[PDB]
Amino acid sequence: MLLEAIFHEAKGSYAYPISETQLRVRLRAKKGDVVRCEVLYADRYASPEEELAHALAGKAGSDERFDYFEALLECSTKRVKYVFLLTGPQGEAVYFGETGFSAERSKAGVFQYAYIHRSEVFTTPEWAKEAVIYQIFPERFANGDPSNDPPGTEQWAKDARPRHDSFYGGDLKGVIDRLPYLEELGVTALYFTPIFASPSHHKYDTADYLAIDPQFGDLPTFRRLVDEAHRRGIKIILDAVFNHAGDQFFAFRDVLQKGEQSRYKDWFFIEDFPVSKTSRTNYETFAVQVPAMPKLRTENPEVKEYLFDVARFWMEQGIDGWRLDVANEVDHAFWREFRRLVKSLNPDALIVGEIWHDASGWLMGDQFDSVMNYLFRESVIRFFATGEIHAERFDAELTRARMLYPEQAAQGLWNLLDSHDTERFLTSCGGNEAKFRLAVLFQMTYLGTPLIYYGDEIGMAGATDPDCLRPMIWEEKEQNRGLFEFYKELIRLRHRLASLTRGNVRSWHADKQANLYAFVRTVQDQHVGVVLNNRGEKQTVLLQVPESGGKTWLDCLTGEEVHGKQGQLKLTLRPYQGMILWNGR
Amino acid sequence: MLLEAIFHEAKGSYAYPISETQLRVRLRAKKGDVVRCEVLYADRYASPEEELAHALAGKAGSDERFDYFEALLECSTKRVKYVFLLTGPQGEAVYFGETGFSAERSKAGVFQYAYIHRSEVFTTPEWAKEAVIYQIFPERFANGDPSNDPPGTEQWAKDARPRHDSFYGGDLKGVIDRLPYLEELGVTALYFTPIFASPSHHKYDTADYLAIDPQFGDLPTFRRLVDEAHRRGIKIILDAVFNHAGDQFFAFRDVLQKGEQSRYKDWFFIEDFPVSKTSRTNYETFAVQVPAMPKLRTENPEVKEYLFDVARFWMEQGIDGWRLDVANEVDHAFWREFRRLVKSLNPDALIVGEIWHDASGWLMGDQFDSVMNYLFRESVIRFFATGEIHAERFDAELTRARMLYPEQAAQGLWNLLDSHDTERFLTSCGGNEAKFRLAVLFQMTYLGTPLIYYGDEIGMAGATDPDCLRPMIWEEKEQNRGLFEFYKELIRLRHRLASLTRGNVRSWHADKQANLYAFVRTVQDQHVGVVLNNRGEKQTVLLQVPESGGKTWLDCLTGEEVHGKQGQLKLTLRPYQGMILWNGR
Ligand SMILES: [Ca+2]
Ligand SMILES: [Ca+2]
Repeated sequence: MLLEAIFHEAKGSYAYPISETQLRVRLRAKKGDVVRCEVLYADRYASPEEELAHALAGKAGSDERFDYFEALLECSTKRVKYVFLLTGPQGEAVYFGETGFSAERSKAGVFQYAYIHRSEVFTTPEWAKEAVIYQIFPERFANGDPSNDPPGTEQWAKDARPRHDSFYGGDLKGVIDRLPYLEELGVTALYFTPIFASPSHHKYDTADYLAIDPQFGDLPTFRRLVDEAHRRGIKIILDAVFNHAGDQFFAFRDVLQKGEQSRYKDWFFIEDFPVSKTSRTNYETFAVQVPAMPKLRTENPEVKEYLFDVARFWMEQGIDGWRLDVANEVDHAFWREFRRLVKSLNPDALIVGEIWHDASGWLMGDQFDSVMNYLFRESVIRFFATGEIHAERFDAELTRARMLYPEQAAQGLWNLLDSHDTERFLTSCGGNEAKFRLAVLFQMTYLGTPLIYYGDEIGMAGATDPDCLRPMIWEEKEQNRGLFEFYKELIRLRHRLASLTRGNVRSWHADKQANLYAFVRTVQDQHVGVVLNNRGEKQTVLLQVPESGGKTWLDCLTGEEVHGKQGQLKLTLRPYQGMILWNGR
Repeated sequence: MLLEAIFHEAKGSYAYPISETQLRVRLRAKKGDVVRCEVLYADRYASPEEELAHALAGKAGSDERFDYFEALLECSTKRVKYVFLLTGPQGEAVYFGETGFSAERSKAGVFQYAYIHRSEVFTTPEWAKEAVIYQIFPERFANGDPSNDPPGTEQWAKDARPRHDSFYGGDLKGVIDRLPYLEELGVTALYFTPIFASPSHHKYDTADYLAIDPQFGDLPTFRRLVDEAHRRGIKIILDAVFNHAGDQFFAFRDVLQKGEQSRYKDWFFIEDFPVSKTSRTNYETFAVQVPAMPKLRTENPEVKEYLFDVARFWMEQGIDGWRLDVANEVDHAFWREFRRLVKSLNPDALIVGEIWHDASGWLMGDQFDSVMNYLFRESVIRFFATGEIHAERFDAELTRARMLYPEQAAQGLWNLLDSHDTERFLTSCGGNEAKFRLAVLFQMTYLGTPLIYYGDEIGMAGATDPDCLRPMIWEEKEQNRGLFEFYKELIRLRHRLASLTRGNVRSWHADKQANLYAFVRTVQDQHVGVVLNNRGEKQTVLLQVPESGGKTWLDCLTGEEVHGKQGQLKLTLRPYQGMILWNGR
């Protein structure tokens, strides 16, 4: 075995508590090097001669190059020291501890998790653990009030092909009028892109953090929406841009006018004075040279307090959470204090960040609850849409991503297929609904929070921005009601099957040849096996099913009953068919 | 190469800034598996066409199983994305990025360090970067005030052999009287074990955090000590026990008296009332079943605030830092807020924790400045004292430890040889002064902060506690003045050679056969090579010395001038001799 490829650390994603007296521990090793992983542990102050407790670390998964083992240590003292005992293919017994590797336990030393503080157990909102989020781009969802429509508002038709500066009149009143549609779909939360006052079409350059943009509505209307949504079992999540403000931001306008004498000059990153000019910027902004988006100095206590007051104000309106853009460019102290503030005002308020790279630094439990799962989207696009990867690669990509963060974060990552900045997933599938449906079936049964992009549920298509921002199809005749019913059915199932929302994930089958992938979601005694035949061909597969997990299953989508024979389960799937097998527990 | 053994993460000790625009990056690989490591990077928003910057990652060291490469990325935008270009012995190359490994750069993906905030740049006190700390166990240092002696105090003699319940009358007045001695020695800070009021002899069970224990002195005397030490260029560091209090602590006595009616019941961890029992106790304590040491609930805002007021009180008396006991059992938020408070009152105040295992979670820059370097002591014990490890092993242990944390932490770790809880180093060396001196020579020239245990400088000896707690030897005729002058000279040298306090460290030579180890400290153009002949026999060795680093050196200990011939340096060292060669730069 390659000892240099074995990894563990007593913190982060490899050692973390799931409760005050339970510590989850993970170990990584070159694929195939470790056949058995056991943990020997005890209280940190325990006598040397004392018998050590034992915990077997089952193989939680495997990616392209590594195997992952996971164990749970029961630590009534809330203090624990531990060493790993690894057995290789040849029965070699290797101990692994903080000191290193050795054939002798005492020489391997022990990893230590000094203390488990209840305040350090990663905790996320309970409602968020079984949610189905719906992303609404206000300008294009529903025009409920034509009196606030901006000049140039185009016709709201299905054949409408939006331009970069098009206007259709979508607003908050429109969302309220369409709540019965959303309730029928079964969504439990609405995620809105920026709706705060801004002079641009995208509103990522905030002019007033304390006002709804006039073209969308006013405060009285927002309140109505919050209340009407809540009485429908639908929460509201607002997108906040705290990394930078717009050039119309009161503080920035003051600096543009007074400059050196501006009381807010230190709220931004200004190189020289005058603070700006036409086509030229001497201050730090979002990305590169974006004058309309001056970066906010969140490290400045005054800036931090101002934004915290902004958060306070909107939460007072009854919102249920925040989605943060460019979160990775705001400091960690700001995020740690933001969480403290938000959770104190409402422990059920969700905090989601947008970070396009490993976000472990923000997912330890003291900052965000979760982030956008862009890895999930990439894997699903390549497997279901473009066919760039096969079932085994798909399996490896999902597993690797799953092991990135502590389970509390992974369980609530927002699993999106597309967004306001990408082409529609149906379009990624080249219009193939069969492929589209299999990806949705997977989305609704996989680990994480499903996120639906407005219109996808009724068959809307489109290229990336701005063609992905086409007017929502409200004409039932123009809607793909068959797909709508498909979404509805999957959502109902996810809510009834505890394992789909709170279960763990384990790969069941992965065949690169047949391109068939299966996994099992498990919660307590309940097992739900999802079988995906991602191939334009009717195929048969023989899955392993030990009697311990059951001998009979029910396909929740067809009502077909299947039985196992001698630890094997024979299944026949039609082109791109997906099965959701419930073990009756 | 073995890709599974290659590691890097864009955080912690593998990716961290040293300035607002400079990111240090480190990568490990199986030793000898990678010959060249290059970093290709650019601003995270750079166009896919712009050329990438190049950074060559030199080999910063290697331990038992790994090679460590280190590079510095110049990031003027404070945002960076980067990929590694690795080359093996036989010229094969591969890109390593967040996505993974690939022969194609694009497929390897890219690691990203989202943003570098100035407030997140690990910063430690400038004075502590070149300090020499002296550990004083007050009860046994100097009895300057006989009038405050505890009942039953024993005579102060060299042949005295301390018992667990002994008393010699050491106090703060004594320390003041002996400041001339400490100034002569050249120490720049004094570290005191607990001195707060407590009924026990060890004082780890605090009765009053706001008062000096009557047997040691009082506030006026402590203020005098602080002022007299400062005018002699000596700082004062106090030991704080915030994890638990003593049973005499006012809050705990209130609980013992009022029980469930006590307003401080939640300041502790109790299971039921009343609180007590024989050999038994119904409340969480330090270690196991230690009645006099009830754990404090630092997570409780009242407890945290009370402890913060304690810190404010002593810093108001002028102290220069804190040494924290059982710091790993106090929560992280407490330490982050503690650092904020402490640094706001005195930016130069030092925070040192005592953690007997990987302390990376506390050494990111938002909590502690440093910790006790027990690894340094273990390595020095086994190499210089017991002879259990040879020169190559010694080298590996030092290197592995060095790569554990960011450089700002490593540069300030407290490198001790012994303490009030261990046998004296002289005794570990079986009374051999030659071995002892070579260890001190190493201590005084290695990376980290030298920590002297009281009396070691004058040749005191003894078994572990309480034999390591003998009364300080003051009678000059009974002190080892030769050793004293040796310490003094090494200390002067450390202050005159910038590379010994602010330089990096690189292994120069390691001969397991001759048991000879050499390393070089470097700062700017200055090079200081230390050669240790850790064997009881005169030996000759040929060290490699490229003309670039110089061809002439001076042994700062003897004044001997050495010359290199054709990139080689021939040296003949006497038994247990150590040389400190300065390149004259
Ligand atoms: Ca409208
Ligand atoms: Ca005394």
